[PDB]
Amino acid sequence: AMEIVYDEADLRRYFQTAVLLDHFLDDAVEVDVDAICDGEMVLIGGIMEHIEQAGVHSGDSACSLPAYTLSQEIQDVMRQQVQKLAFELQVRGLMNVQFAVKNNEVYLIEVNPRAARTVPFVSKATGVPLAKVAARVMAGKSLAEQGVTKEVIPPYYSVKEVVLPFNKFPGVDPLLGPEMRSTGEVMGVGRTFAEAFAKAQLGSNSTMKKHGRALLSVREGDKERVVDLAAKLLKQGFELDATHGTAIVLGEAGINPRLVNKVHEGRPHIQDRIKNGEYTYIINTTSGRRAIEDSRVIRRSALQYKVHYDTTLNGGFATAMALNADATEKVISVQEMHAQIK
Amino acid sequence: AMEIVYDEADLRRYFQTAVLLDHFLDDAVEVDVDAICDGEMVLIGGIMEHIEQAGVHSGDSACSLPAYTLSQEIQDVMRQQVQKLAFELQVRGLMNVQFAVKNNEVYLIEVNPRAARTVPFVSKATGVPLAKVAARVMAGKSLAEQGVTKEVIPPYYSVKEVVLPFNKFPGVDPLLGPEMRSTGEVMGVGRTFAEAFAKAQLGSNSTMKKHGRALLSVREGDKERVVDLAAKLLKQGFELDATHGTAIVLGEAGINPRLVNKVHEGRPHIQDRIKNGEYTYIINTTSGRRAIEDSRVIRRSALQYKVHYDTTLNGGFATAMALNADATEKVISVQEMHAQIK
Ligand SMILES: Nc1ncnc2c1ncn2[C@@H]1O[C@H](COP(=O)(O)OP(=O)(O)O)[C@@H](O)[C@H]1O
Ligand SMILES: Nc1ncnc2c1ncn2[C@@H]1O[C@H](COP(=O)(O)OP(=O)(O)O)[C@@H](O)[C@H]1O
Ligand SMILES: NCCC[C@H](N)C(=O)O
Ligand SMILES: NCCC[C@H](N)C(=O)O
Ligand SMILES: [Cl-]
Ligand SMILES: [K+]
Ligand SMILES: [K+]
Ligand SMILES: [K+]
Ligand SMILES: [K+]
Ligand SMILES: [Mn+2]
Ligand SMILES: [Mn+2]
Repeated sequence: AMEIVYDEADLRRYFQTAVLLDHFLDDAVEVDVDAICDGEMVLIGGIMEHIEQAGVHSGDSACSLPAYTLSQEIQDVMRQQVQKLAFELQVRGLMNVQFAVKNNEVYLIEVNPRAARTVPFVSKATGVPLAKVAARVMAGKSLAEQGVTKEVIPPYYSVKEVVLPFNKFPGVDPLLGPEMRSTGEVMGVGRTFAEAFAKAQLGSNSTMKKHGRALLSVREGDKERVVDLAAKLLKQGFELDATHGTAIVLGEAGINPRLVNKVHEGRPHIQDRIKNGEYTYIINTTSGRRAIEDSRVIRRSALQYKVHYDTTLNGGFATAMALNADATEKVISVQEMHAQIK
Repeated sequence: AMEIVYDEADLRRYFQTAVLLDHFLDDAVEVDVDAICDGEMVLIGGIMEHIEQAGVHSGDSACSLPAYTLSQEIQDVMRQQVQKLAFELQVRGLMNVQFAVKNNEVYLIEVNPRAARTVPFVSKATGVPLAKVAARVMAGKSLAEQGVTKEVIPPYYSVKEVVLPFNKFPGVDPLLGPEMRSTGEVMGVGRTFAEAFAKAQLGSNSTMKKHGRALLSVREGDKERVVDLAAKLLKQGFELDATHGTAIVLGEAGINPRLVNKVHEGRPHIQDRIKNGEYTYIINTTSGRRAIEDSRVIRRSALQYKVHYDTTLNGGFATAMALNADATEKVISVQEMHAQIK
């Protein structure tokens, strides 16, 4: 298990239902780092920046190699910490290090001193067979002896997206969190981030469309960045609907979405609107046990009626960017990809 | 003392703070008819169609001479009805009748076998000193004898608007009802109902503007018709704001107003905006002792801030028609007016 308590009252509440305690790094970028240590040196296999923020398990987060928003400066910091950790822990073969970047500061989430699930994706994206290398290291052949001593940074973007099994258990609230529920993943290769993400989104079987009406229903903390996402959808040709508070926020910024009723507010409401095929896209972010349990019907209908939905603002942005790409425009083979690697 | 009750609950509730019970003719057109009978015949002095529906006391209703929406067919029955009354009642001199028109049916409200407060208006509009005629009649000189026998229909529209003393008494909810509160009245003469109403409106000291932002917040029964008014305002160049329910309705119709918060909903709310002179027009309609008490702050606020406001949808429609006209375009003397009559 894993849960995120927001306030004192939430604490006891949880406790009632319910021990390590940890400050939840809100509004942080999650990063994964795969590396090999031979006792002599440390090789960075790959720095992957997650699309979904810290708080959504990495196994359920889409990610990019290379990072699409992290500064080189901060990545360099993560690279140095990985090395510090590698040598100190006595790693010999693979390791994976997870961070959270909040306010230009690097925080450590955890160290997995072994092969991590991102190893295949990184190998594919970079042309380096990490498990083959780390296995030789473990058996006794150094990285220097193998001629694998420099971190590779591909000339293209590699985006990994996941597939979740919620459709198999419709009674479950289809939302992301600190616990992993995904079964698999796909990879998208693009000239740009938008291009890789688009191919990854499509590969994951997304029903995302390039037109239609979008439903925006976000949490307080997102209300501010929503405006921009709303502008983006607008410039794309989407029409918009929104719930009360979200509408309030848009209006104030000059955006007037068409108001939609909350299930308790009356009719018609979102469920009806979703059930009746009015939307081609949904962005609904929530925060707090109670608020979640309450918004459960949005997510559930969206999944039922096959409407593409994002449950993170970060995901919404990414989806928005891909709107600008065409995943069927161009294709590349793995051999070509690896040949482009200088 | 007169009040309107809506349900069982409502009735006792009254009874508490609290006898004739009368069906309430909801969504009906109120009409006033002034006439003279001499036992021999009946002369129709004037048929005035109120702008505010039945439920808004005659003395506080703006009215039109001649009717501005009413059918000839309907007028004729009223006309017939009056007569019948004039005789049965044995009326000799002046009389006034008030009808209500629901679903093309004419209901009888009250008959006043004397001179009504409308007489001077009618007299000025039509050119006939109803007062003297009736006087001559009362003193033995028949309509026939006098040479006044056929109902006069003017060639221009005459609109009567009233003035309320609410500003002298602020603790008062400046809202209309079955009880008269006005002190005086003004007259507007025009080629079109719109032009007459525009003059009457200006004449009544209205602060209505020809631009800015409107605030719409109407009751359920009105929610339907409001769309058309919204559209009209829209055509005139106004920007719109609406409270939730109203914003929904509008949206369902293609109109996305800017969503605003009621007072208990958040900040800023309507009071805040009114207070900041955010609006140039407000349309607020309400049903229920509760909805009314609850909306009180809207009206007091508007009154206090000098924003023109309508408390009836019919009123709003008229305000809107008037936006088409220009009260200062043409001036006409009473002498001239009377000269045009055939
Ligand atoms: N302090 C924290 N702040 C923010 N997010 C965190 C924090 N600790 C854990 N998480 C989130 O929870 C997920 C799982 O935590 P982790 O320690 O890596 O568990 P696991 O062993 O299942 O991999 C992370 O991938 C991350 O999104
Ligand atoms: N049955 C009714 N249905 C709807 N409105 C009514 C009804 N009876 C009266 N009214 C409204 O209340 C007002 C007052 O009624 P009325 O009997 O004419 O009172 P008053 O003696 O003050 O002139 C009317 O001018 C009208 O707007
Ligand atoms: N990478 C996780 C899958 C994203 C899913 N559309 C969601 O936003 O919940
Ligand atoms: N004819 C009565 C005055 C109208 C006022 N604006 C109101 O609608 O309450
Ligand atoms: Cl299930
Ligand atoms: K994450
Ligand atoms: K772990
Ligand atoms: K009336
Ligand atoms: K009376
Ligand atoms: Mn982990
Ligand atoms: Mn009356």
